[PDB]
Amino acid sequence: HGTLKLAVASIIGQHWLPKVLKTYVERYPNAKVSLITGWSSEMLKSLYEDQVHIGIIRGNPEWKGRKDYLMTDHLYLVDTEISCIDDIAHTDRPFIQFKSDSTYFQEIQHWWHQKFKTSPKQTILVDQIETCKQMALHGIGYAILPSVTLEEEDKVNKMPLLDTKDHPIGRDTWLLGYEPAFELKQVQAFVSVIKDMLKQ
Amino acid sequence: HGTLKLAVASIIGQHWLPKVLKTYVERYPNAKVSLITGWSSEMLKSLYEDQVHIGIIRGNPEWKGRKDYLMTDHLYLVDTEISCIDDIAHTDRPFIQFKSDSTYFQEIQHWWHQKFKTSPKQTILVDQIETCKQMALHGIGYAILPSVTLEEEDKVNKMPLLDTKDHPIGRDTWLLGYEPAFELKQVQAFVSVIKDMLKQ
Repeated sequence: HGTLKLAVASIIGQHWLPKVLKTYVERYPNAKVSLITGWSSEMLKSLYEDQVHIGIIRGNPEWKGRKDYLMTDHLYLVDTEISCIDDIAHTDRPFIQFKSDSTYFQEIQHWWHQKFKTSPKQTILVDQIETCKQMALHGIGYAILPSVTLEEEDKVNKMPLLDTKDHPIGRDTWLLGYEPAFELKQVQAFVSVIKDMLKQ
Repeated sequence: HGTLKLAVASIIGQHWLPKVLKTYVERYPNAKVSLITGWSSEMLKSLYEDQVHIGIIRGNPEWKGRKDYLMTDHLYLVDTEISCIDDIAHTDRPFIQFKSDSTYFQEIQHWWHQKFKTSPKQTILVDQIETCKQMALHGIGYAILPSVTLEEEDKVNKMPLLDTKDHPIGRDTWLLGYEPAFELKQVQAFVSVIKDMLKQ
């Protein structure tokens, strides 16, 4: 029962993985866990280069190994004052806007263009989603966040992002590895903890 | 006015920078900000390669431009169960350790060797500090965090780390940047806002 090496997308590492690691540690005391985090592209690279056993990756990664769908969450435009999502096309509050090399940024641009037929205000550009949340909780402006980072208790208005046909805009999260990893007892225990937690 | 390109150490970007940025947007509407985060070394290296105007770096960075001391925070051990820091030399409760290329990790090994005359049991190694905090908040184990990441709303016991000679153990945060950037106007209004902030 050796060391489990994980490469996990940042918002997952922050918001979803802790509860999984709690159960993993509860069932397997003193099992060693090594965790790196970051952009999805970076964690995929790490997994591709044999540096970890398992990647948890968002988006739609192409992968010639084992790939398990985990979950989907949906985008919300959050703000402290604005209550109605149509006002966002006129307000003077800045668009705090996450941007990495994933498709998250492009897809919000596409939604904005289609819904409002205008372009959004490239004022504040941030390279990590959690800083967007924080900056938005502090009233600086509004933000578009995946619901995996939101809680009901968050003092901020929650406005569903819907496409032109009123369908919530989603993002997927996958678990990825090559066959040798899945033969390891600690990888298998971790996967088993995950596929337990998904039914909750 | 011009667009301010910041590089901030991750924990600063999340915990300290949002209030600094709120005031800066409050006094300067339509002023654009662009923010990359990460390890101090990575933001130092980016500042050196002219990608940003201003770096907010942690530790003791060597720098041959302008270096403004900013603040000092102190290391706290946190756990949901453990209330006395001497308990940890004897607990099967796991140790959640942040580790990067900065001195942070070896600083803590040194304090531990010098206080408990033993080595800490490495079970959980993670590569970003906020992930340590969350995993500590989730009761998984104890962590050692800088106070800038802590709040009283954080439902964990917080225990100050003191060296062999009764003294709290600190890390500093600086503000670096080459002379030209400080000529630029938005940099001056941001350096300003910071220093007028710090006056409580």
